[PDB]
Amino acid sequence: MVKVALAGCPNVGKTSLFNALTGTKQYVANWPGVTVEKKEGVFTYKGYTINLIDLPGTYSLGYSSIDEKIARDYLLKGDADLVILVADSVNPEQSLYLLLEILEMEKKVILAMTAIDEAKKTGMKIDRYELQKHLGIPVVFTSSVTGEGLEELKEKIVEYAQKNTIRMILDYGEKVESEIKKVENFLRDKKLRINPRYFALKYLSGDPEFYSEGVKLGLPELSEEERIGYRLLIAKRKREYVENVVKEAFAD
Ligand SMILES: Nc1nc2c(ncn2[C@@H]2O[C@H](COP(=O)(O)OP(=O)(O)NP(=O)(O)O)[C@@H](O)[C@H]2O)c(=O)[nH]1
Ligand SMILES: [Mg+2]
Ligand SMILES: [Mg+2]
Repeated sequence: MVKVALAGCPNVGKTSLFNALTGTKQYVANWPGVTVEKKEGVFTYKGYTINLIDLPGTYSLGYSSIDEKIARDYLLKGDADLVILVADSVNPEQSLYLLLEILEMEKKVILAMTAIDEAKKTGMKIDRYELQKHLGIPVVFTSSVTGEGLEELKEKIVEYAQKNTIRMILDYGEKVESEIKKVENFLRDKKLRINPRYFALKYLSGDPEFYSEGVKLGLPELSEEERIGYRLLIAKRKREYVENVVKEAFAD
């Protein structure tokens, strides 16, 4: 039995892909403690039973808005074996930005470049090899309209699910990397439920959850100015990496 979460920005085609895979074998309930819909389904492939969770659309994984809280809580605290980042092939920048945040969690991720049927009609050339090179994860082109890639995606899910390990290591510059190392050193004995680098990034960025959990673990307070400053530098470096991936992997 394989549990997979579909993550992605608003309106990139998560549910269409979900439907294409599960058909009528799905149901809707609520996430615990709130009224927001949880959508879940199952399909069988080569005898495997693959359980699918269709997450709320999210541009980022902060901890202020209910969609982001739910998505992130599931990604960090749930029982998904792997994650499919559903990306809009025509307008991929926001998707790839979100992807970088998830890769930093050190989870197994497959990139599904969906609506490939619409993308190919622009004349654009998407180089799957260059995406794999720069993102370090399996990439599959999919269409919920034509069915392109759906079987390849199923194959990649089971192929990836069998591995005993997944690193997206983005250099944030001397200052941030220095502070990350300090945080990592300080937390060295603590029992964390996520890798210390991700923890450090969120604590430095003043994330409502990680900043508060960090302070509880003994980490010093940071000024509002500092937290805002780290948050912006981290976001900027992610944007720059996305720009570079798009330049290397996309052509007119
Ligand atoms: N051409 C094409 N259109 C697609 C494809 N997948 C989704 N769409 C279209 O994209 C729109 C958004 O699809 P949807 O599955 O609802 O996206 P979502 O990511 O689940 N949205 P949300 O974040 O609100 O939950 C719909 O109009 C859908 O028909 C695809 O593979 N090809
Ligand atoms: Mg929508
Ligand atoms: Mg949806």
